[PDB]
Formats: sequence, C-alpha cells, structure tokens
Amino acid sequence: DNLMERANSMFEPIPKYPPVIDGNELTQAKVELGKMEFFEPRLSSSHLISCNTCHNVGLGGDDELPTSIGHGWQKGPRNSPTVFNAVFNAAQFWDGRAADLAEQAKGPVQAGVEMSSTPDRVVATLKSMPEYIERFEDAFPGQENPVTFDNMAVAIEAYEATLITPEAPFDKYLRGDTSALNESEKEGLALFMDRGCTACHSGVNLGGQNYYPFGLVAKKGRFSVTETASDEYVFRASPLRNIELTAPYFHSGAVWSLEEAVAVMGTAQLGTELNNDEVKSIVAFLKTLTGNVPEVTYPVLPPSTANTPKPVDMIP
Ligand code: HEC
Ligand code: HEC
Repeated sequence: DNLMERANSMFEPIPKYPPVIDGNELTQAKVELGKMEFFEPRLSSSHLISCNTCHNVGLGGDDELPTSIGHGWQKGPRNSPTVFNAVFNAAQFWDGRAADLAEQAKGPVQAGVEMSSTPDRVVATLKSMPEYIERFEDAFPGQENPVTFDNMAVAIEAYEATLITPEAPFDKYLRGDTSALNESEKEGLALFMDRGCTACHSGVNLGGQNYYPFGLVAKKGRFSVTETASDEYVFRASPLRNIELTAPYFHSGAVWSLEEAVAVMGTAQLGTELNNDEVKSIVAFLKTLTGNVPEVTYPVLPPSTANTPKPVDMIP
C-alpha cells in the first residue's frame, strides 16, 4: 500500500525494548528498585505523594487534574504528561518561556527525576530502611556507598524507560498488517498526513520532538490554538500516542474531548484546516494509537524505622 508506505516514512512503531538513555543499561535489579521508588510515597515531605500519584500507570500514566506541585515547580498549575513512552521523546513537556529552554530543559526521563524534596532528605529516608540499602547494593554492585541521590535517579530512570506500550493497532499496520485498521481509520491516517499535522506530530510518538510558539487558549467553539505573543512562550508538540487514555488535554488540561482537541488544531494559519467529517476521521485514526499498557506488580515497600524522617503536617 502506498498509504502504508507513506505512513512508514513519517512514523515508526514502538519497539520491544527502549533506547538506552545516557548509557543507563537496564538490569532487573535497577528496574525493580526504580519501580519501588516510583510507588514510594515517603520521598515527599508529606509522605502522601509518589510518582504514581500524578502518573497513574493504571490510568493513562498521567493525572486527571492540573497541579501546581511536583518537580520543584513554583508557578501556576499545569497539566501532567504521561510517562508512557516518554523515553522516546527528545523534547520534554514545556509550559513556559522559550528563553528558559537552554539552561532548564532536559530529556523527559531526566526531567522526571527533578524533585521538590531535598537530596539529603531523600537519601536519609532511603538509608533508614535496611531493605532499600540491599536493593541499592543489588542495583549498583561494586559501589561502597550505593545509596545516593544520583543512583536513586538512575534506578528511577531505568524504570521509566520500561514504561512503553507496544502492539497498538497502528503499529501492527505499520508492520504490515493491512487489516489492522478499518477504512474509516485509514481515511483518518491519510488526512492526518495530507492536512499537515505531521509537520509537528510525527516519528515514533506522533509528536514530542520539538517546541512551538502555539498553544491552547480559552477564547471547538470555546477554545483554539494560537501563536503566543512575540513567540515568548512555547509548548512541546504533544506526542499523540495513547491519546485515548490521556485526557485531559493540552498544557492546561482544559479540554476533555478528543474530537475538540483535534478540531482546534485545524487552522488556516497552520495550514491544517479541517471540516467536521475529517475531524471525525482523524479522531478514529488517533484511537488506533493505544498500545499495551505494561503489566505492573505493585511493589511491597519496607516499613519505616525510627530513623525514617516522619511525615510533615498539613499547613498551607
Ligand atoms: C504531581 C504533583 C507530580 C509528581 C509527584 C511527579 N510528577 Fe512527573 N510531572 C508532573 C507534571 C505536572 C509534569 C509536567 C512538568 C514539569 O514539571 O516537568 C511532569 C512531568 C514528568 C515527565 C516528563 C514527560 C515528558 O515530557 O514526556 C516524566 C517522565 C515524569 N514527570 C516522571 C515522574 C517521576 C518518575 C516521578 C516520581 C520521581 C514524578 N514524575 C513525580 C507532575 C508530577
Ligand atoms: C505545529 C505548528 C503543530 C501542528 C501543524 C499541529 N499541532 Fe497538534 N499540537 C501542537 C502543540 C505545540 C500542541 C500542545 C499545545 C498546548 O497548548 O499544550 C499540540 C497538541 C495537540 C493535541 C492535544 C494532545 C494532548 O494533549 O495529548 C492534539 C489532539 C493535536 N495537537 C492534534 C493535532 C492534529 C490532528 C493536527 C492536524 C490537524 C495537529 N495537531 C497539528 C502543535 C501542532
């Protein structure tokens, strides 16, 4: 098929294994430790929050409500991106000044380990529990003092890399299964490519590789995507893979409807104008991007000890 051939020139299917990030070779011990930490709520000062709290791996890998905390964030509330397939994105979620990218931006996997809690607090918490020390020793053989903030970050990054979702219908199509998509979805695929959405949403995650001075604004009829004043603020073109599971949408999380998310992105300025039927065809296509959520065995964490820093009280 020429459609299949074109699709393969613009996109790629999720591979069986994730790409190695910054030389972080995955091992069973690192991944297991990273998983424990991903679900570990005692890294937060309140002891009520863990990565899974905002990136629920059972519900889209993201958060349902905009938030102002996490990753040492000090500004207004913003939507949370999904951890699913984040490892394939070169650009990270961005909701701010283009001028700040140079010094503050990093890969998704690395941005994920930016924390609000201080390094000393975290290390002390982890060292207070014998089992964590053993897990760090298992993950970092040969290191005399394995429990460090950097090693913690490396183990979490190892686990983040495993959160990929292969075998979506679209990936099967890319790989040759012409029947993986029905006619309605194939029409959506052709339109996605013919209307220029691929200028910003392409590659392995259909987005996630570049920043653009175009973002959602609250004026289908209630929202729109427009250029920011003086291109001062930029946003990362959203990776659309698994979009079916990641509502709400955009940097603000103001849109819950997938059809509307598609509609506001069809504009004359961007050269992506669409009529109502085409919007619906593209929606059909985007629904074929849902892959297999990885199976996760909930980790059994170790009990706190006398040396484990205690939860910090509620005082806003
Ligand atoms: C809610 C209070 C959060 C907690 C706890 C954690 N994360 Fe998060 N994360 C959150 C938001 C609102 C954002 C957009 C953020 C800016 O601050 O970066 C993110 C982003 C990420 C990413 C980037 C994904 C991408 O750009 O494709 C990753 C991979 C990520 N978060 C991972 C992660 C991990 C491993 C966490 C525990 C150490 C964690 N986050 C906590 C909100 C929240
Ligand atoms: C670059 C100039 C783009 C073109 C052309 C298209 N999109 Fe886009 N899209 C772009 C950005 C920078 C963003 C993030 C905006 C923000 O305010 O956060 C998006 C976002 C979307 C979404 C929401 C995805 C999500 O939140 O998970 C969808 C559904 C989407 N874009 C679809 C889409 C379609 C169908 C397009 C062709 C008509 C299209 N986009 C073009 C940037 C760009």
